[PDB]
Amino acid sequence: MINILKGKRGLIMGVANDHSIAWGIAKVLHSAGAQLAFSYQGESIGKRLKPLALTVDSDFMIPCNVEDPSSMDLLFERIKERWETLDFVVHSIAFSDKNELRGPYYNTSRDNFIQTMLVSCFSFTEIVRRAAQLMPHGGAMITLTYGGSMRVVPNYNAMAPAKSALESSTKYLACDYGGMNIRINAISAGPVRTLAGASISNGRDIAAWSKENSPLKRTVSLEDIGNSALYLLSYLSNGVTGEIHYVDCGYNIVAMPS
Amino acid sequence: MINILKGKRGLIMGVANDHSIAWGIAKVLHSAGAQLAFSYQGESIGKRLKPLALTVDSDFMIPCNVEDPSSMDLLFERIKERWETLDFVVHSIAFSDKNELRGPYYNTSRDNFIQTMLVSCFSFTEIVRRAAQLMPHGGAMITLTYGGSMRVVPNYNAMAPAKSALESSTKYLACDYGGMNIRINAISAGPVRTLAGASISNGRDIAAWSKENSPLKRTVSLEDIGNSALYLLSYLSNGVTGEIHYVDCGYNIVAMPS
Repeated sequence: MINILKGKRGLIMGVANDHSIAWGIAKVLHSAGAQLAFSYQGESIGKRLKPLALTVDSDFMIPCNVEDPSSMDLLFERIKERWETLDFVVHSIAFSDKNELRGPYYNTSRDNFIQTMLVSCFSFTEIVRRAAQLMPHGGAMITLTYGGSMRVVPNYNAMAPAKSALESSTKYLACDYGGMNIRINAISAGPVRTLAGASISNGRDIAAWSKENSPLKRTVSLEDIGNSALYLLSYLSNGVTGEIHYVDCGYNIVAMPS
Repeated sequence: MINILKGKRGLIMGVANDHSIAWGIAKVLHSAGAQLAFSYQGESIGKRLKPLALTVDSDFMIPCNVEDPSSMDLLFERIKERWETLDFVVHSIAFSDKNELRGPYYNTSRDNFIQTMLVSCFSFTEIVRRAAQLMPHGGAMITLTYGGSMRVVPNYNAMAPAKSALESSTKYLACDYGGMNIRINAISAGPVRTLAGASISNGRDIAAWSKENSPLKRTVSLEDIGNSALYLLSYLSNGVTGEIHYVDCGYNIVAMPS
């Protein structure tokens, strides 16, 4: 039905388990023809990733700590052992100390702010600038964000400035690389049920509120995000760059409950 | 004649010389009645600040390194020596490596990204959470930003995500402290003639373009910014918090030149 990534290959970052946004995206991209490589943040994740990657015809899995520039250098050296070029990158990496994603934003620690900034924001710049070197004929990349970046979500705390910075960087990178025909966009996802509850202390409440008050009366699925990614990483979105694209079932447009 | 800050006391951060945004602000707030305390970064700045502060009837000058939490604690102990409470805080503190405010954003270094984030963004959180302890009956604070945070200005580079993160944190802090009747807002200033060229490589060109293409055909003055600060820090803006307020002579509204 759709094979618009036939012959294409790319890197998926951020798979932790079968409920990860990065995994939902990977399944859709592979279904459209893409060959996939995966980073993984640790062995316990790597163990879950192996059987998943096999279901998308991949055994290309590379350990990487995105807080460490040398680790990211090594990631791309490993990619190049097999692939001279890349067509796309998916960056779906959200991290902060979850114990600080509770209570007022002002209690955010300097150390958590720095680490959250490096992992949730700057790692996209690090990854993009390495990957662009493998795109001599252009390509496309996405990162993931959330509307809590510039409207206030309780407990989201350190993740908010991080995601706002990430959105800003997405636009600057789109401008840096547009002349090379590399497009750079972000998906601003809504909360995904089950994932949300695991990701932050009030996640279940955030997802429930979002479902009850979105125009479509449902939360976004992993498959919806994957399909939006397929759009943003394929020729279908040839006219689109630097876009913060809401895939949140319309939640963002609602001013107050009906 | 204006005297709406009669009897009020406030902290001014970011005076480096008599062309600093923080200084234009200080002059306006003092003219409206405010008593001022000033932070200063380093001894040469201190020597410049002494005669300036005297012209606004202040000798209340306190050293502070906004990268050093211990130093910020000491700043507030020194304030508490004279003043049980504060009515307002002006945060006009921005820094990035000038060598990296040119060329593509993607060449931003990790260390510069981190330092720019800590100085230009997180220091506002550090300062606000200390200052709120001096505002038992409420008060008002502002920070300074620029529209390059979410629309791409050439060479603005690392400052862009930092300002975007700052704008995000402004809104989160406004929610944290609103229950205490502390209002927190940002002025998104346009470029100021002469300060602009001193601040960034192509600053003169940014200022000239903004002047030629703004609806008002002029650049914002230090006094304009100070008057807007006076609004945002006095009773006049009692209905305003979490606002990113553009004081850029309307430049932001223009889609393309006439």
